[PDB]
Amino acid sequence: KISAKANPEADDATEIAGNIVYHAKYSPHFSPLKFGPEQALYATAESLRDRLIQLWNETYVHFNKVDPKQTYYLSMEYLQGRALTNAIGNLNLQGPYADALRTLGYELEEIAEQEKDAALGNGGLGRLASCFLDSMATLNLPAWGYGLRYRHGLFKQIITKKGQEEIPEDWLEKFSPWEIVRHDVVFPVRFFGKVQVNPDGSRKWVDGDVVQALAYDVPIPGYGTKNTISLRLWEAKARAEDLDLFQFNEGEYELAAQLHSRAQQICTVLYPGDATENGKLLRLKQQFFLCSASLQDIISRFHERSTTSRKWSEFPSKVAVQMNDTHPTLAIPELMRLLMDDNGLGWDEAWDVTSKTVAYTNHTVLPEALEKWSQSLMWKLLPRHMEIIEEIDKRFVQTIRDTRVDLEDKISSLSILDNNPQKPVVRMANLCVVSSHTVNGVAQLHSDILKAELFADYVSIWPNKFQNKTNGITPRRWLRFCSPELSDIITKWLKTDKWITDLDLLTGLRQFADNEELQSEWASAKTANKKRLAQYIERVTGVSIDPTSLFDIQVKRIHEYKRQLMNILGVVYRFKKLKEMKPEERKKTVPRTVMIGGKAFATYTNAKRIVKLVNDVGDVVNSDPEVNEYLKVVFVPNYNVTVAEMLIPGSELSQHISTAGMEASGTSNMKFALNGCLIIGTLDGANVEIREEVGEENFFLFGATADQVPRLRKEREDGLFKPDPRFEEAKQFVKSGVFGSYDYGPLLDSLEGNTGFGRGDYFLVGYDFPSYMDAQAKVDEAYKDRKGWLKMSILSTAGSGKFSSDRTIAQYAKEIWNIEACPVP
Amino acid sequence: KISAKANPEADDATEIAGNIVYHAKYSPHFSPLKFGPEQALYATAESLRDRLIQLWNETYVHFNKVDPKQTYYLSMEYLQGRALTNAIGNLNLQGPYADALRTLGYELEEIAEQEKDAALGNGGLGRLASCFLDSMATLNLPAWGYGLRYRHGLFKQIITKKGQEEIPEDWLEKFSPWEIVRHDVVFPVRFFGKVQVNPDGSRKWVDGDVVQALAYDVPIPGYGTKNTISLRLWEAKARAEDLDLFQFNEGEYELAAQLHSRAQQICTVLYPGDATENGKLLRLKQQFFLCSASLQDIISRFHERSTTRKWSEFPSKVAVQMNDTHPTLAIPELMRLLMDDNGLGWDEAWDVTSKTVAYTNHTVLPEALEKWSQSLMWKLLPRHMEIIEEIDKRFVQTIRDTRVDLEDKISSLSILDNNPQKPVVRMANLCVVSSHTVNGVAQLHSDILKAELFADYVSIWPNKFQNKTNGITPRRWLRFCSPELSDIITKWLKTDKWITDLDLLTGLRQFADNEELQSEWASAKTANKKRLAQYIERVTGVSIDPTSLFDIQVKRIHEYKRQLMNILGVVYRFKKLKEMKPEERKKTVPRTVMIGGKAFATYTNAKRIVKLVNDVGDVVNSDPEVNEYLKVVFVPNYNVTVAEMLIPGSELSQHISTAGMEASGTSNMKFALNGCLIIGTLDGANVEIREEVGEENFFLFGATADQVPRLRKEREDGLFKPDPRFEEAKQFVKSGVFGSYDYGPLLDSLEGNTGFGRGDYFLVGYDFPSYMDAQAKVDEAYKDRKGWLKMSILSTAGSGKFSSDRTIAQYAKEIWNIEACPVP
Ligand SMILES: *Cc1c(COP(=O)(O)O)cnc(C)c1O
Ligand SMILES: *Cc1c(COP(=O)(O)O)cnc(C)c1O
Repeated sequence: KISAKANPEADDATEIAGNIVYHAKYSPHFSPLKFGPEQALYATAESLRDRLIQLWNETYVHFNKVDPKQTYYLSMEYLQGRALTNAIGNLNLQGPYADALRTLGYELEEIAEQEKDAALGNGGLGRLASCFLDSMATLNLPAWGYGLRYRHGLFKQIITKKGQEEIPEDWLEKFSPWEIVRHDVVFPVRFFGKVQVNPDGSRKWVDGDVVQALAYDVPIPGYGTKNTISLRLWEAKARAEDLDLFQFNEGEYELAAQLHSRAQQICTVLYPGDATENGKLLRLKQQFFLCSASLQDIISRFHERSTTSRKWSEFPSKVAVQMNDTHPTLAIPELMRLLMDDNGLGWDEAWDVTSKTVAYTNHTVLPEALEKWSQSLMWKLLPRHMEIIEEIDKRFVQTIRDTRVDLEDKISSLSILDNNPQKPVVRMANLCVVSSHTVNGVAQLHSDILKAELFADYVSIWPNKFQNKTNGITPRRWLRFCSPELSDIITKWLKTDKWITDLDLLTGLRQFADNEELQSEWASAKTANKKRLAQYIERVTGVSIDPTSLFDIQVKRIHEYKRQLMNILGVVYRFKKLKEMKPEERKKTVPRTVMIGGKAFATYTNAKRIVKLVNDVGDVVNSDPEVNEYLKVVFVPNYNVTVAEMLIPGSELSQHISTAGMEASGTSNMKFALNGCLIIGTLDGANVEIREEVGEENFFLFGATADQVPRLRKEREDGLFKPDPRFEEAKQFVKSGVFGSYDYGPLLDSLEGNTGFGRGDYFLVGYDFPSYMDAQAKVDEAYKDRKGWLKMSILSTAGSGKFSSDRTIAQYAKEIWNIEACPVP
Repeated sequence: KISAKANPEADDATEIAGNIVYHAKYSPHFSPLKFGPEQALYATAESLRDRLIQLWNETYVHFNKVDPKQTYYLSMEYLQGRALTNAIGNLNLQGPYADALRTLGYELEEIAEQEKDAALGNGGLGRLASCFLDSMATLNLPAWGYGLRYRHGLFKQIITKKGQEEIPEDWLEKFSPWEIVRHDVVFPVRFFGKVQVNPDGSRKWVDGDVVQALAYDVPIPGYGTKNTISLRLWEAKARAEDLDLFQFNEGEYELAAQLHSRAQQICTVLYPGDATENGKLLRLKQQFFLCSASLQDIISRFHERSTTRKWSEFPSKVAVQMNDTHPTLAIPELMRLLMDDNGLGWDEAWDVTSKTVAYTNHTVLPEALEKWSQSLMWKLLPRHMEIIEEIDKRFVQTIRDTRVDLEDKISSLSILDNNPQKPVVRMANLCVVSSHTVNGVAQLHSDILKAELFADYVSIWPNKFQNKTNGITPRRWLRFCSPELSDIITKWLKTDKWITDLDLLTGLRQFADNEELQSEWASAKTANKKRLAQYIERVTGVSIDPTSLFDIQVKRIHEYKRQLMNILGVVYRFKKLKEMKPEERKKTVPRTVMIGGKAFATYTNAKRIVKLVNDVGDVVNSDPEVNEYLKVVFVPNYNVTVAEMLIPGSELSQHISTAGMEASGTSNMKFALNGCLIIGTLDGANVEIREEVGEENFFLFGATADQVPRLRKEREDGLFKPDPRFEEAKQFVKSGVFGSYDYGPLLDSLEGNTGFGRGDYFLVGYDFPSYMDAQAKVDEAYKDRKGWLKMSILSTAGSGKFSSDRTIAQYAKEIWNIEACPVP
């Protein structure tokens, strides 16, 4: 009944419904007869894209005219998630789009579930970049992100009898309705080759392989603003002419298409396995490709904004480049190359530009994690860059000899090049610190450790280089849009919706935390979210969960330091206790549904064993009629932004239980706190700040602290460790065969012995187990006291304002980038 | 200045311009600032696509409701060309689109030149399929074409100083604005594997590789009708899940992506080189992929039209036409789908298959008919080999039961050739045995099929063999490529109804001596020649004189096509001009010779011939003594667009293949339709063209087909007496006048009396004197302007028979038994 009527500016239900039908008919991607939920998704996304194109174009023109200083964020990951709800929400068209879809015979949630997550990232590094983009838009800042257009993500996780299996993501196998290809925005990127030296001393990288970098824009709308910025993604392509017809017609198909193959490899997956030389080279190719394409584009834009060609001295006053971790380190020597070789600048001029343009964000505690590459591999793949890095290092060392002779003895550790006789490498973090005008960590304690310990000598050389910028999360995706009913309650009680862009207003809830009407609304909202989560879990796992039970969630990368193993051993203990109780005693317990999710790196044997263990435990627990009214255990598969958007709103307790000292941050922790989920956790990462903000009384702390961990490991080494019998009992119960034929002995050996690699319980699972189980008992007692629990939940949201990514990005803008709002009129 | 305003039904200049600006903004594929001619092309194409989607949808719905018998044309090639002018033309929106683009600051010609030809074919076989689609639409017939969505065509031809170089086509490297992907229309296609025998006795093809066939529609609009049919093209794809992450993460990238690689190979190029086993297998994969995907889709559509269906209805509702033997596997594939997937018994399945499928043959030489190793067929398509063996077993039994007189010919009539050295499957035999109808493509060709090639099959099935003379669409090939000439025709016939009733062109005959018509005719040709001269200068750098006789030869470069004869005649003409006193040169007819065509990359002498033409041109065109009287240009990258530029400006075209070697000749028909006279042998479509236009309006020369064997024997026996002009031309090439390239090796092909690659098998020497004498007749005729213009008018006037509308009407009535289904 609704006829096709194009209206790219559609802003009421009738206009929008017409525009959707228009796209279904005139932007077809399927046979015309059926308009199923899939077709409806694409046509709805296309209708929204019309609004986004108008705004993206206006923002591009405005920034071009104003010629502001502009930030470019380089990241190897973006966890964009699904775009639909966010687009609708930022445009403030929820009502009109819901009504439009209803007139076409669909509920918006049916359609939203058809959208595949954009598989452009893996973990928190990527989700940080994605929150930052939302905040850049909303704060009206002239800032873009650049990334790679990965076709297959990291992997889609499936759970079989074997445990985790890894399959390629398929988000682009039909098409993405959000992106906009820019066929005119193509830049050449070279690999391998050699350096031509001209008679005048100029140098030019030549030969090797050349791939084409093709731009795709993903519009990022801001909340309550026209400003719509870009995540510009690069696809690596060979040219049609790079196919060798002679070889193809000789039947040598692989040889014929070898450049196409090498191009496709770049954007196949995130973090391609690098145990082999081929894989190391591919990782470096991906990093270089991102850096080179992006910087070429940035330079082109700098010039196109000229009104006269413009002075290079203006460049660092008009461009900021932020490196998210060390992955984009090659931006340093690449910008040098582009300035000196392609644009003729002398070294000193080029260095002044580069050093004032680039800043570095570090995310880590362990020096062992910081990227290093073989000098031989770098010479092979990127010879001109190795020449430039050698000169950076030569000049840096000379600075020490000229100005800081007291540090002469530390040249070997401070240099970018490690000339170890066996394994010479380039220390990428050293290159970043030496070259960047600013270095920042991602939480106060993390940033303090970077200054005091990891990079102390560099701090001595450059006393103002190092900063802190505490991470944050966007309260659009992570509260307003994922939990709209709770959001409406917040708005009602605060008497304003301005908290959506001024998150510290949430503190206005504190005065009402004992208000029984608010507690009742809060409980009702959580209940509706729990019911939705239970529906989701049943659909994706087949397990029916009881929404009156305590929902206890641990979702993050599977790793020994994250201690999913501790959680599951506690579950095994709780199960064994329940089995041993008489029914009268079981009725005294707090019923609980334990949900654990996350991905294991495919070659990480114990992480895969842990996924297998969680599933095997669940299979037994969930099917035992004697305890399954009190305990169920589910492994939630394929954790990604969409899964997070389902879990977080329905969560009551979340676990952030990593060995103390091993986490720099913890943005998921923030998301949970913001949504009224209480935390059981170690004094570690973002838990420190969350506990400070929400109050110690509204958090369940346990475990060794960071400063104790070395003593405790030494006590274990010295034979002084006294394991709690409940821990031994849990381990032995896993080893008893109760969970089936799989032998968990090898996994649990990691907890045995007193010393040795892969042994001796390095992550203190045994040591922390008793205080962990005691904190879980406190959780149970707290959960029985409903009024008390709801007060804690309200106070958790109420104290969450500091964690806004708007606060984070405003700080980067003022203190690092020196950019300011540029609102599109 | 002009505001974006969507209107998918735009039919006036203002509405159209708004819609173009709307697509430029809201269907972007580039940065938004610049609206250059490329961006304008895509936005204009998208505007037209809106009109085409409406009509394609209406046609699909109407055919679904009516449930007519529907034809499906299977072809390994389609030469679609550029779509823009044809779309505008068939929608009758020329004025409104021209005006709309002008308001946006462009002439339609600037935009039309930005469009890349759809590189979906190579030669006449493919252009025939494409003309047929246009006629199917225009005649309101329920008929589709299926094909492969080739990414890189055959090759784009580049001319360097070294001669031809071959590079992949790039028409899809950005995107094609015409096509419509159908992500729901995906069928699995298997390769390799084995035949499972089920407990009940049924059989199932299992294991091996499975690729996904994804459909894209290319709407084909009809002239003066809403009817808009499809060219449905298949892309071979692997699934994301077919990438092996373990291998990829181990750095074994080729292994990890091997299924993706094998899928991509299917649609990389036309006619992938097959000197190796790999290449033979890839050719068979392509053919099977086309057949299997298309048949699965056809069967799906047959069922979807059910209102409540019986398999007995299938041959009453489906016709499948095989364009050459490339789609031969449609026969055993339909059998497999019917018997295995749908449970039919052999006899029922065979009745359906044999009544559904018909075969069009295009070949003179039996050596050209496709044969495949039995071993390769078993390896790639084991279930199909089981089926082919049973077809053959039953056929041979029919001979033994009903035609005992042919028992001694079973070895040559069987589909399987069990020659102990090289056992093969004879695909043409499988096609003739299985198809209810077989046709050739010209009367003489069809007569030869019946009398010689397939005489015994004709004896077995006296009504199976037919003729359907080829044709060309007078939309693309007259109305749209030559609008000014078309307006003259309309004026003089007092109607434009000839555009769909081409025999009305005979009404020009009465005016062929008319001084006013001759004047308008000459003016139109002159304007086309000036446009061609502009084009030639742009693409070759050579300035040509539009007052000279434009002499064109464009087709595949091959020894049997005799470009070598043409260029030797040019060399001779050049030498004579150089030797003449200026007073004698002023008595000659100035001529510009244009030669174009592609050489298969491994075909050494064909590449040498391209090199020769360019080398001769380099010398002739820069010689100030003679270049006012003769130039010779190699026109690069011959394709539909090049034909659209050359044909309208042509005055003489050469169709000079050794007699007996051409079945047809559709380009010949295009030239005749545009008033271009032919110098040619009595061969292929020249025979019919000469009949229709009159012998006095055609320049015939050369041996006839029946003489060729005698002439080759005379050469073998040492009795050949070469004309001194031929020897003089050859020696001049060998003299080094055309530079450092040694043409000795090429010309050795013309030397000796016997042996493969020697002895002038294609009779270049023998036919040279009559060819040169015919060229002298051309010159004398060209000096008599009134006489020439009369011939030109009579050529167009007699061209009606060559309409593809006539051809397709005949297939529809005599083979397919389908009829008009006009969309209201
Ligand atoms: C927020 C989020 C993260 C954050 O990572 P952690 O470091 O685990 O706190 C990771 N993945 C997803 C899908 C997220 O939404
Ligand atoms: C018409 C046409 C042909 C026809 O081929 P013949 O050479 O006459 O067999 C081939 N190529 C193109 C581009 C055509 O337009």
